[PDB]
Amino acid sequence: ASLTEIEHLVQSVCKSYRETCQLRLEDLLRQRSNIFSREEVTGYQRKSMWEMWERCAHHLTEAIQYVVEFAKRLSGFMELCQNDQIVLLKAGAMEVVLVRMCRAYNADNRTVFFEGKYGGMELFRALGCSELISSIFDFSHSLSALHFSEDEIALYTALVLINAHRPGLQEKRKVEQLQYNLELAFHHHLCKTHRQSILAKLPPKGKLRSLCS
Ligand SMILES: CC(=O)N1CCN(C(=O)N2CC[C@](c3ccc(C(OCc4c(F)cccc4C#N)(C(F)(F)F)C(F)(F)F)cc3)(S(=O)(=O)c3ccc(F)cc3)C2)CC1
Repeated sequence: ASLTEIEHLVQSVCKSYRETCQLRLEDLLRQRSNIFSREEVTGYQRKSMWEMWERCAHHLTEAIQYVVEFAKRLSGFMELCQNDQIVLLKAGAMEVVLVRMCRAYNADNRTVFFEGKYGGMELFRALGCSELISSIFDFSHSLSALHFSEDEIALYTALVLINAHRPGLQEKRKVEQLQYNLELAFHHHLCKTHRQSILAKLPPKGKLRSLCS
């Protein structure tokens, strides 16, 4: 890939992300000061685990629709066979949503944007998944403490999705060429913005895979 083709791949991935980012960053950042009161937190804690599961599963389904649209707008992804497109989305959609979450996470007070306001992990107590919730918050904190930008989320999530190691891929080598190109685009963008120093602080390769499995 040429240095011009890579700059075009960066722009192409960031364009797809911009069209499918679901929530405006500026609205998430403005709402940081709008925090749930103790009464509102208690209201969530009193809900049944079934009600919390219905709300969260609904928000998760909606977030996954935007990730599918992000994938459909990557010309590289659309050149893959139907089997591989399904395999990559089924294995990676949830991991992409997990990376996207860091933009809605406030590392100053350990809160996340949820249904209109920011709240801590105790908001999700009725689910009875405190170890899972803790892990999600820790993963978000590790990216949020790096001030992970919109273009870094765009390039990183494209890499999360285009993974040649996913079981069931019919054209592994085609996926790998697209993955290698996306890694070059990611590193190139980090150099132009003097952000290469985040590479050594980024979560290890399969941390998302183990968290989501
Ligand atoms: C584009 C953007 O700016 N976004 C920020 C706002 N959005 C967002 O945070 N989410 C969309 C749906 C949000 C969501 C929904 C459900 C889940 C749950 O775990 C899914 C899961 C596993 F089952 C296993 C391993 C990892 C994960 C993950 N991720 C599920 F079981 F209910 F499905 C849960 F157990 F954690 F609840 C996880 C996040 S959410 O806002 O409701 C929310 C819920 C919990 C939480 F700790 C934080 C938030 C995650 C959407 C993305």
